Amino acid sequence: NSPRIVQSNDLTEAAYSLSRDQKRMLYLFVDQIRKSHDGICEIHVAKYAEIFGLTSAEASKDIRQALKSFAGKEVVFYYESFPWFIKPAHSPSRGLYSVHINPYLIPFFIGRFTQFRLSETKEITNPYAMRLYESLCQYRKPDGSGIVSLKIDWIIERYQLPQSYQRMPDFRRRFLQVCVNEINSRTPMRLSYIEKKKGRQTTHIVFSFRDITS
DNA sequence: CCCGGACCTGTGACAAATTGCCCTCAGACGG
DNA sequence: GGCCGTCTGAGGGCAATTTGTCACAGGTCCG
Ligand SMILES: Cn1cc(NC(=O)c2cc(NC(=O)CNC(=N)N)cn2C)cc1C(=O)NCCC(=N)N
Ligand SMILES: [Mg+2]
Ligand SMILES: [Mg+2]
Ligand SMILES: [Mg+2]
Ligand SMILES: [Mg+2]
Ligand SMILES: [Mg+2]
Repeated sequence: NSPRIVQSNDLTEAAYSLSRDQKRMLYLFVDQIRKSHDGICEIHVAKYAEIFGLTSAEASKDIRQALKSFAGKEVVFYYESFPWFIKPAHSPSRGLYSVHINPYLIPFFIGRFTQFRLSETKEITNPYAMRLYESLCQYRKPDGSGIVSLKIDWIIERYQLPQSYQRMPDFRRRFLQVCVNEINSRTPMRLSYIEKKKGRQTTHIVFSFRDITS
């Protein structure tokens, strides 16, 4: 069926802040690179629109604004920091974009690895829920189930959650609860969780999941 | 004992940003 | 050959929802 994205666990666990539309482009770049050094990639408006069910106009809007917002963004591997792009994007032909990814990032893309089909994620809206759905895939078994314990401090550092989510009731209300409900509504995964406490503080969240093909 | 204080939880308000939509008009191409 | 009819996509916008922030109500234990 649809394209199988694979990526090193190091990218899954990196520190960065990207919007939904930017994460969408990033999945296709990883796809192009892996099918091969170069680092020069390309995107056609009319193809983006068909994959994610957008019109050409709104696709054009999404590519263009995503693209100018990469400037100044950095990626951290735990630590080491890199820029995503080393030259501005540019369009040689109408309906075509050309981009220059940092060639030092190549080895981090292809390595202890993570994998999922693109149709699983293309309806998620909140970028933090994409981050969470990836980090769960890293632990999945062939049959489609898994269980993992993530530390709350590590979630805040790695997903670069905004500062007010250090108050636990806001963390619950605006990130944890909402994102477990997108995954349950928009992917083929069925997800549950429970809180681990130490004294008054909640320190970890323990996730279990299965696949709805069983 | 009960105080003020340092922790924790949940909800009500308001501000800022993102969503899918809508309209204009010229570029690229072929009949 | 060259104009025009169509398919694209590069611009300009919108209101309704969602995300980020902080005040206040209401629980416990410490000294
Ligand atoms: C379905 N839908 C989702 C939204 N909004 C969102 O999904 C949305 C809004 C935001 N906002 C933010 O990031 C907030 N950030 C911030 N205040 N600092 C993030 N997302 C993912 C709006 C509507 C919608 O249908 N709007 C159009 C309604 C209409 N005018 N007919
Ligand atoms: Mg959009
Ligand atoms: Mg009293
Ligand atoms: Mg008093
Ligand atoms: Mg009351
Ligand atoms: Mg009180």
